[PDB]
Amino acid sequence: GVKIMPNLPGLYFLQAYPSEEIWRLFVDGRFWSKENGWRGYESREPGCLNAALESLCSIALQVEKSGEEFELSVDLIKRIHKKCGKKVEELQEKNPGELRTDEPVSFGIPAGRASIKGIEEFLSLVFLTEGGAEFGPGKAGPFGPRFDKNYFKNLNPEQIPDLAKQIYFDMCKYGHSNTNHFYLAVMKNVDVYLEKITQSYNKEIKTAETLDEKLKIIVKHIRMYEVLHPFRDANGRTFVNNLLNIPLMQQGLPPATFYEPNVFDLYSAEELVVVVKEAIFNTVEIIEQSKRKTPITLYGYHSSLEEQTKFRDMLDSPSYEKIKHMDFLNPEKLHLKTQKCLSSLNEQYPLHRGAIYLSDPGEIKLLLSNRNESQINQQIEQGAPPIYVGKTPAHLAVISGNMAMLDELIAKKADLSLQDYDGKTALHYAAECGNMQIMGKILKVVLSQEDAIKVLNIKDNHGKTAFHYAAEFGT
Ligand SMILES: Nc1ccn([C@@H]2O[C@H](COP(=O)(O)O)[C@@H](O)[C@H]2O)c(=O)n1
Repeated sequence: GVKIMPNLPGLYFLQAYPSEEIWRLFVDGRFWSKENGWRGYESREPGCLNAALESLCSIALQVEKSGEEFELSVDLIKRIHKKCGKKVEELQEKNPGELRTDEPVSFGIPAGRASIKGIEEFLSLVFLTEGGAEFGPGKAGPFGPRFDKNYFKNLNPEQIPDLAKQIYFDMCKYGHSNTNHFYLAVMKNVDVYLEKITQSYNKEIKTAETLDEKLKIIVKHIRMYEVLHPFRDANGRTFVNNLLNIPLMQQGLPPATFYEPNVFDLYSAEELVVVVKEAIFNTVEIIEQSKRKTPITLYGYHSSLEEQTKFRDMLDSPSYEKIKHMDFLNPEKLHLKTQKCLSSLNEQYPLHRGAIYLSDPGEIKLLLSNRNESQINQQIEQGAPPIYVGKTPAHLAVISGNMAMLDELIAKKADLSLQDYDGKTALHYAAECGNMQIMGKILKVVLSQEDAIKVLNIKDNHGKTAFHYAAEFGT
């Protein structure tokens, strides 16, 4: 009959998220290993982490307090952006909370942040074609990019599927992690396009029956919002680190912990659902490990006590302290829902996931038990979450520093000479990460093979050998 129906039931997970680890929902997982977790990110824009946390937290409390049913608005979007640059020096001179009129905003996209299906959808966005957006190969310059070609100029819609395949091939040819292709955003009707996207989300979310259907609508609109670059800066933080998390928590889902949230431009809506599910899974893993008092080692990062104390002294968010102390009900329904949501994650590439998340030698032996050669040496293809693309389970075992997985992969006679889309082998990675035991274990194998010299001399896309990297360990 009469009940308390929380606006964002998923706040249970934001309260459950360990305080000392909260920075993980803003600091891309890709940085952790080499930038001492949150340190690199913070130094780049001092106070941006506290402003990002406070933005999400205050705006969530505002929606939770409301008597009205949650709906997206141009006003909520402006409020998020305003808060995301509150004390940030690098955002104060870029009008926080105000939309662009004619200003130019541009960036480059590497093949590693793109997909064929994603480029197809990107070229299909009518607002981009009519709003005068520019995209194509070129050169970065002092006053924006110099386009050699602009695909939006005289664009044939029938050509878009073949153009996408060609664009990806060109981006690939240049280099997986290198930038050749640039995007110059729309310089008119940004206010009008922002309103159309909002009206479209509110319309479509009403006719999405299942969580999976709802997730596709959410990501399709977050993507359109990111692609239409409405603000001078902070669009990633505004749309993906903040905005995205509200409809997620509205559905009783945990917020997202991304490895790489910079895929909201040239990835497809369907591909992004998988990306977001991986990010929700990361949040659940962080929560579960901290609950088990298990030290978190995800994405190659072992936090020191010095790093941990530095973050708590730094942390300043009255809204987060409020969420932390909220009254929290049987979470069984919420757990079943998120487990049902993440059950799909399993099926696709289990060995690559095992190299990232697994650490029990017994669980690893069992996972690798009965896997054929083609499975143990499988390189994931374009369209999957960025971390997998062109990589073998061995590549990810080395990068993650997963000794138990690497040991089992060696026992399974995995091809350690395979190159990823960056021309790097497991040995190039062992050098870069400076792990002597991993490199020693790889070399013992390489030297037992006949093509040892050829293997050791493998050059990556920078024409560097694994040993060029080893010799450079420590800048
Ligand atoms: N201080 C910051 C702020 C943003 N970033 C990068 O920018 C992304 C978000 O882009 P915005 O600047 O559009 O918010 C982050 O996911 C991260 O890759 C960073 O590396 N350090």
